[PDB]
Amino acid sequence: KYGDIFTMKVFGQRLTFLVGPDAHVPFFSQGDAELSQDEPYQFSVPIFGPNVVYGADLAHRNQQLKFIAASLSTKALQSYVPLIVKEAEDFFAKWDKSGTVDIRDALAELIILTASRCLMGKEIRENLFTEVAKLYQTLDEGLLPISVFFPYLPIPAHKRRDEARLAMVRMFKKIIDERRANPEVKHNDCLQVFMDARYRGEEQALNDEEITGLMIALLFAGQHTSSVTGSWTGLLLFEANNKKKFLPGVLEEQEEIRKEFGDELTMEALNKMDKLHRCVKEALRMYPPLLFVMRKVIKPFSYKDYYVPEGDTVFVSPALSMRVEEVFPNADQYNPERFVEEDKQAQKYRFVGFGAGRHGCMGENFAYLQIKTIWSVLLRNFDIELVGELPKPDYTAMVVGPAHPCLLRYTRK
Ligand code: HEM
Ligand SMILES: C[C@@H](c1nc(-c2ccc(C#N)cc2)cs1)[C@](O)(Cn1cncn1)c1cc(F)ccc1F
Repeated sequence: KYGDIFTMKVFGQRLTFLVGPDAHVPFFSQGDAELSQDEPYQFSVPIFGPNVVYGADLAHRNQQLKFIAASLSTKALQSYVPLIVKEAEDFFAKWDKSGTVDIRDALAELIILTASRCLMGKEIRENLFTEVAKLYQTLDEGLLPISVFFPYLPIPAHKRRDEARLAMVRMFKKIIDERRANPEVKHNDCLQVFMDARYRGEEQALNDEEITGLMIALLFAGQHTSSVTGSWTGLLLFEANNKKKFLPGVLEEQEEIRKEFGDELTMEALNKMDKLHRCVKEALRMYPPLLFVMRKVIKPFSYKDYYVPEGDTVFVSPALSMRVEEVFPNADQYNPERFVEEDKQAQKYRFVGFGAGRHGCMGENFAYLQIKTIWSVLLRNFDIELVGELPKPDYTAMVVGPAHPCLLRYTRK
């Protein structure tokens, strides 16, 4: 090894990792001509679709990111937040006087519910959820670690996936054709943002696949990440170790705001919950949901005295580059308040769990707001104690959340 950087050769290709905040500089800051996403992420293509995201050429690609970006902008966010909150308050109402809950599975149910209404609209969410929660998890199920190198191996799962996507397109066929018949009616969701999107040089719009694809992707990104970091934020907090040292800090801020921005719950009020923003952010720092992020190298680049040829595949791990102790004092242990003047730091790419650069996470705030809302509600309506100790990371999966007896128990407030 070096400490900072280390290539392997595995199967065919050779994987050049980076860990340094200096290291990251080439991974997070060169451009689309210099690093490619095409090859490394090509596993997703026939989960999302043809000419969707990584499916499409560079021209049609950069624009779809933009439609997503604008679908998830501060504007559109402010308008989802109402939906996000209500669902949260609606979900946690249903709970008992007192009882156990697998916080992973519960917040997974709850985020997909809200992922439905913001991404696919009222009709999908009100009429068709249980259908579209199957048609998703059938696409999901066609993601095996084989799929990441042969994403078209004729194996039975891939068929079922390809099949389930086709079906989901025809579902939005109906819903979009309905809407294109009454332009009159205004619409608050992503798919509307997409429906109204058009490319440069052409004014026919995106179609009932391309759209559906674009939305599924955001379904994917939601379920594979928010869902877990949601759970981590709380598993860590309500471990007793940390409940003592941090939970007063927390609930004080829950009251301090409560008496200013009311019993009801609005974005203004989330945006300034600066503690819980950190108390979540630290659960990304310690247990990022994506293990690592990849590019094939196009224009080659030296790093120090280490040459990184062409056809390489440069990695960065969140989980690795955020346990560096020359960058995070006390990295082994759960310190929400580290960010209070870490966030004051100048050097780029010290925190990478939401990546950085040209391709940093277009969902960052959506995630936060979804997540903060969940605990924001859960703190006010319950008292939350952990059963067992802090769950172990679960690498036996494509998704990388906490191991599956990862539960709490609630008693009403
Ligand atoms: C805690 C939750 C999440 C985490 C940790 C996370 C993390 C990341 C990271 C690390 C990247 C960079 C990946 C790369 O370099 O290729 C990224 C990109 C992205 N994320 Fe997320 N993400 C989260 C949630 C979401 C959600 C909920 C959405 C959408 C609803 C979303 C949409 C995206 C998109 C569109 C990009 C691509 C930007 C591009 O390729 O130019 N993410 N995310
Ligand atoms: C492109 C998507 C990514 N997949 C990985 C990845 C996952 C598992 C392995 C393995 N083995 C290797 C790489 C890193 S980034 C993703 O980056 C992921 N995402 C972003 N925010 C939330 N999840 C992605 C990007 C999108 F633009 C849309 C959907 C989507 F899942």
